[PDB]
Amino acid sequence: TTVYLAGDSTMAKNGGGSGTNGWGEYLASYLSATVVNDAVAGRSARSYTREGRFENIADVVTAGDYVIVEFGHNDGGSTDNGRTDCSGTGAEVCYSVYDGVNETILTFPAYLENAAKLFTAKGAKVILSSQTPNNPWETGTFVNSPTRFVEYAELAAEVAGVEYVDHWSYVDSIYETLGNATVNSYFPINHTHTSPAGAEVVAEAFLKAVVCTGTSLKSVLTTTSFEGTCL
Ligand SMILES: *[C@@H]1O[C@H](CO)[C@@H](O)[C@H](O)[C@H]1NC(C)=O
Ligand SMILES: *[C@@H]1O[C@H](CO)[C@@H](O)[C@H](O)[C@H]1NC(C)=O
Repeated sequence: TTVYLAGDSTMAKNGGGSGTNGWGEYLASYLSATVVNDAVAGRSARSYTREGRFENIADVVTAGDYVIVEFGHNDGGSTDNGRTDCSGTGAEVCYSVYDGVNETILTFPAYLENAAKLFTAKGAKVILSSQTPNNPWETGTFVNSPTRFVEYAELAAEVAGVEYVDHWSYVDSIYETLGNATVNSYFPINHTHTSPAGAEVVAEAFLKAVVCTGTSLKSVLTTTSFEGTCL
């Protein structure tokens, strides 16, 4: 069995550079399944789609494999940076001339739904996961400030008939517990990329979420002992 990962610098091997790492690098150790980390720094649901990266996974996935999809950090606005999705949750389309093409730009849920349907057709088990939080201790006071993309991932899961993991909430829960000095130490570059220790915390919070939510992936866990509490 193989688990394919789609995401951005918070998930990717080597993170955002300069010493950081992504959470997808801290899963293999706890799964009986091979992990293929196809996350890439800087990508949004739109640009990951446009770059053919969901299609790349689709073309190698085998029946019974899993695909975990987690975007949002790069999906918001600000002229066309090649990443911003069209606003909304449905069938809205936005047109933009980007890299010499009049591009048809979809909403964040449509991109996720379309990828999910593609993987389901190939026999894969798709897990849509809400984005991780930017450092919630940046101000010295804990702030839980979900982006619109958190619930949009849940919406997408429901429309596509696939599983949802609220990775956001499990990360912010353990960050609240770990506290100000510890969590600030996980963000040496900007408030998004994580140090290796933070990437591991973030991965362990995904695994906690799987145990607590009863996600299908629990079947390939080799332990259920992860820090934090069920939410
Ligand atoms: C882009 O394509 C759409 C859909 O056909 C069309 O309305 C729009 O005018 C085109 N835009 C540009 C700037 O060519
Ligand atoms: C929070 O942690 C940062 C980094 O160690 C520290 O510089 C700041 O003073 C701490 N904030 C307070 C409110 O303790």
